[PDB]
Amino acid sequence: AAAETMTQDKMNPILDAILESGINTIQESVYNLDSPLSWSGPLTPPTFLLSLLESTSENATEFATSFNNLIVDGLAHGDQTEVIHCVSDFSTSMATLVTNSKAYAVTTLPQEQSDQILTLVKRCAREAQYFFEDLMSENLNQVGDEEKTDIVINANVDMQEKLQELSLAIEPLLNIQSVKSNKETNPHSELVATADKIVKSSEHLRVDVPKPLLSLALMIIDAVVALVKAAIQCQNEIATTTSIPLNQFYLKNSRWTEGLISAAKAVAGATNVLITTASKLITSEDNENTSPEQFIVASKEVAASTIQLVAASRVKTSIHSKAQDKLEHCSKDVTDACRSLGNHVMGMIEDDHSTSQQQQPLDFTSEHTLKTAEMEQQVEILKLEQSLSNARKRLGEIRRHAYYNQDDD
Amino acid sequence: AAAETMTQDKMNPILDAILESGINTIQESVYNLDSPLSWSGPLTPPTFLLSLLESTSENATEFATSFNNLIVDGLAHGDQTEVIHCVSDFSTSMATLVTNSKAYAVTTLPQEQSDQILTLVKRCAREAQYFFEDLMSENLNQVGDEEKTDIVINANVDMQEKLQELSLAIEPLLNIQSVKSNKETNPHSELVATADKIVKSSEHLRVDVPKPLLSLALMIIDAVVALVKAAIQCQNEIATTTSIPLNQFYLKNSRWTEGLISAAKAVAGATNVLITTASKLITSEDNENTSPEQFIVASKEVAASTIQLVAASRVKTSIHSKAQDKLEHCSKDVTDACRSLGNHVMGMIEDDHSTSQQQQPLDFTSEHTLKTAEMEQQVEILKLEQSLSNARKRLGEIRRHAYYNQDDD
Repeated sequence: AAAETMTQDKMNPILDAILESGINTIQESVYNLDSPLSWSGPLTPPTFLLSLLESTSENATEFATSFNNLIVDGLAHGDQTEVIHCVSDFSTSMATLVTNSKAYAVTTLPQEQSDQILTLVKRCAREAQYFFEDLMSENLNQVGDEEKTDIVINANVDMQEKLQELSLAIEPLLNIQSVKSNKETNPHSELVATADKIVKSSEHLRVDVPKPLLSLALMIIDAVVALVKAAIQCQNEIATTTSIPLNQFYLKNSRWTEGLISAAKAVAGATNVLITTASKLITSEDNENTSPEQFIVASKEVAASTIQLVAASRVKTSIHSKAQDKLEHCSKDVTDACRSLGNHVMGMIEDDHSTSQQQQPLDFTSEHTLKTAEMEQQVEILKLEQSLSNARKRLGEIRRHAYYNQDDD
Repeated sequence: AAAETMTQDKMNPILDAILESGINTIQESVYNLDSPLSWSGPLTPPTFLLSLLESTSENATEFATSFNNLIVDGLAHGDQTEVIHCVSDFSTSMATLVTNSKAYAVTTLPQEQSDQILTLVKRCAREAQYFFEDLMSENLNQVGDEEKTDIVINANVDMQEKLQELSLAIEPLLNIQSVKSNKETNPHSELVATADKIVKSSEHLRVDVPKPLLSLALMIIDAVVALVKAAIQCQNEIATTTSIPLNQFYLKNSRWTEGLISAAKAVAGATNVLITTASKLITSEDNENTSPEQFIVASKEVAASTIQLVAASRVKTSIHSKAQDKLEHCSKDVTDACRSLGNHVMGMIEDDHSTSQQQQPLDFTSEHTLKTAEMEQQVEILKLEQSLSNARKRLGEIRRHAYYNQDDD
């Protein structure tokens, strides 16, 4: 029909521009990738990264779905706000996957295996560029009217093959510990239980005369429980935003579900090592033991795992939630508290080690000695990046080999 | 106006969705920022980062200009492709600034000074959110018709105050090699001269019988000159895209200009240290003295500086240039060659050091000892990240204290 064609023709250029802005939104992340100015990125876990592969597939299917609805309504006649949201969410989630999976691959795997994964992430990123590019309007303009949906579904299935082959490249990485605890128990109840696990452990921790360092630890713990009580309310607001029971929701999203439980168990476990450390700072009043670095480690471990809990709690909400806002603000309370505790103990260390951490002047009159001195210096920043990328995987094996005994312990 | 009113019910909501997709394009980078998982990254110079501050200001002024033109053509009736490009370019360049300036601050500065810069990058990012937020058309439904341009220009000037105060936070970081003077000599002629500096130095090296390790270095140098000759065509593609003379172009963009010259001098200087290492041929046929790590440093230094030259060559374009494509592809030739030379020399080292780089099993049958062994591990990845963040600035002070002499010599 006429108006269906004429209003579509006016909005086809803008749809081309939005799509090309989509390609650019991805392409700016690929420029970023192949620039090694980007360096040592996220210690992102595979459990989360599978929920990105899944939510990518869902958003790609939502982009296909909303494109099919817009094909039936005439490719730019109908209201694009849904497609522009779905493009913008698929493009932002794909661009977040492409970012994250490079960071993850390069920081975790041996040479051939890292090289192998990146090659396929690139093919997936290019195939997503082909998803917008094999449409635009230029490539589509002559193709039969419904038949465009076969380009959509073939581009979908080939992308989904690359996502499945990418999935089959990440699935072999999963940890064995979940095998003995496949259960219907749900993360909501684990958070509700986590509150009591902490509170029953910390009932001990309200003596009649406090100490400076201890009080900061209580400010953390008290903020962490407030954060967990926010996290209890987060899912409950999702259960009212969604139109279906918690069981009918949880029974599909298994890869997100395991991410949220592993996050809840990381906050429980993290806080338990904080509480287990703070116990030394109350169960003796006398200075029988000290361990400042252990606090800096442990405070950074609560600070890192609490950020994973927000991120793992984020993926399923649009932002306007007061439970999200309260969780985020409470995470700033935890962040600032860990920063304060950090600054305090760093202060106690550097009170002495201002003697140790000194430097000497660097000027020279003879040019040969400058052109040499930088070529001395660039070799030290090699040995002390290899050492860090070498020892950071020995942890990833202590994460596995002993923990398969920890399943039975 | 009439057509402005008739389009409002459909076309304001989509413009709101595009703007909110703009806020989200930024907000995804701020969620990224305040997730420390998006960790220590780009070593990028202030010279480049000022061209981002400038091109942000120009794109912000182009978002102002194109929205002012749209305010005259009818607030959502007119062809939005220009505004949607300018929003998409301001949003991608701002999001790239917010990313890069966090990376730069945390990698370079002391505690107070890094804390200080990030605080203001956040205020600038929020003020940009307030800019699109103030254009979320609920605000423009109550402000007087032309008077919206005062919200635009006040939001602009306050952002520009934050960008100027941010600029004044980065300008104190600049260096003597251009702080002494700007000149009329231009980068085009420095590239043209760079070709001859390299070719006249490398006329020596080509001899009747080659060697394996040397041939790879000639593949680099030959690719690097091809890359520099591509870079000569890059500016002609800019200068023919523009209507104005090279002098009328160069006399404005001084911060970009110094970025491109310092990049060209980095590719000349990088290649000259590679050619100086191949000039270890000059003394002898026999191995008088050599070392491998010098090549790994130097090949990574050509590989890093050549990526800066492409990036510094991107900013003033659109992607469809054959000179851009040729430069990028040639940079892949250089990248792959450096990777090949890397792999070769790494191979020569590990042929021996397979003796050194060995590991032992990590399993345990006592939970206390596992829970301890991971807490032994987490402190080593502290000592060997402080050491790296400590020594990486003892280089950055050699960029000045001795280098002011070499900048004059």
